[PDB]
Amino acid sequence: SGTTNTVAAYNLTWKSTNFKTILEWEPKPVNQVYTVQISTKSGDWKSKCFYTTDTECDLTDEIVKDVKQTYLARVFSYPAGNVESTEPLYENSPEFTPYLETNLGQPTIQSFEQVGTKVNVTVEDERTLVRRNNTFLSLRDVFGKDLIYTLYYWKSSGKKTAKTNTNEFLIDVDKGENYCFSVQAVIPSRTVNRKSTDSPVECMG
Amino acid sequence: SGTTNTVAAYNLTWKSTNFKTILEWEPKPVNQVYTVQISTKSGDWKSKCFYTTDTECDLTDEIVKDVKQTYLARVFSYPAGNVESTEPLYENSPEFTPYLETNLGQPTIQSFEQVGTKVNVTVEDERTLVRRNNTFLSLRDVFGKDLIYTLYYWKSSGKKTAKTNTNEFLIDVDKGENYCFSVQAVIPSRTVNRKSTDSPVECMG
Repeated sequence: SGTTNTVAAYNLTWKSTNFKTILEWEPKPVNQVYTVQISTKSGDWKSKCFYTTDTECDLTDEIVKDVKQTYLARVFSYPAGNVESTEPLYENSPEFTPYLETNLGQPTIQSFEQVGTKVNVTVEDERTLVRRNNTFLSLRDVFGKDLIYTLYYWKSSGKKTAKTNTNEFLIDVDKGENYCFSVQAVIPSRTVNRKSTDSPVECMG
Repeated sequence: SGTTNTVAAYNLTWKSTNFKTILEWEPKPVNQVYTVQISTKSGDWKSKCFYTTDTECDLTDEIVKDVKQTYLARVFSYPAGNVESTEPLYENSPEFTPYLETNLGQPTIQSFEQVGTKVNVTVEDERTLVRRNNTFLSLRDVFGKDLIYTLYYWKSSGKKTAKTNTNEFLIDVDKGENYCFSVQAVIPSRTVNRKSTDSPVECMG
């Protein structure tokens, strides 16, 4: 029931970080190919990956068209090769809302600049593939005030912390002390996937 | 006009010998796949080779269904991979009538048996994939009286010849002479592709 040649795809999973988005599924095809389509939750379907043997499909170009929209992908299975193919099989993916679901990638400290008794720590603002006219938006451009970074700092018991909705921190440091720093990205308004991992440590020295 | 991704197939050619039939075409696909269909001249189309990168398709199983029927094949081109595919392209093949067009394969002398002053030369009757109930028909079963073999014989100026609509020849031979033989297949009623090549030579010795 449902052919002799084809097997319906399963375990449809969205892999997404900083809006770069890939749909993955099973199984590695045996005498079949797949065609993946995308649509907004109740919109029309659009084919993106045609008759392929891969088990993943980069859907970044479509999902960035409106990051606050909810998308659905569907994977069809088609017989491949010299066969007697006996309404092809397909499976729909879980819903995906890029703005609320894409994972925050690990941050990077761009630099620190000690100015007298103060230290300015700047966080790298990463480019993304989300477009606005003829430019790509940075991560901070996309989230705006929704994105907050936490700076963890200490000299060598416990770490002090500071927060910001921009890409820099200006802190007061103890004289004659080399401080180490790490930053973490957080979107407090999310309910799931709220934080990134901590950035690699960078120290004054 | 006609997409940005796909190229229509061309140089569609039928390769056929003893009813084993393959359609070949150009070009080696660049970001595309092909689906080949077959039909009787004015009948309905049936897909046989699905979304493939090969540039040939074995159509023997369909054409043997009725060898005196005339068939047409059609090759479609479909975009392949992660692409923006901008009524897919296709090209029809020349007409093909298996019974009148399939090439006669090179014959083989199965054996010779000298019986006193006579020599019986037997020609191999090759199996084919043409079916009749639950058996496959031999080449002689398919053509019947339409198929005639020519025997060329000589000892070591000129060759004598004999003909038959069966698979054996019974000839008179000169005493104290080693004869060499070769056979050729011919369907005199055809207008084109009437003869096979000559079989390898076999000699008395």
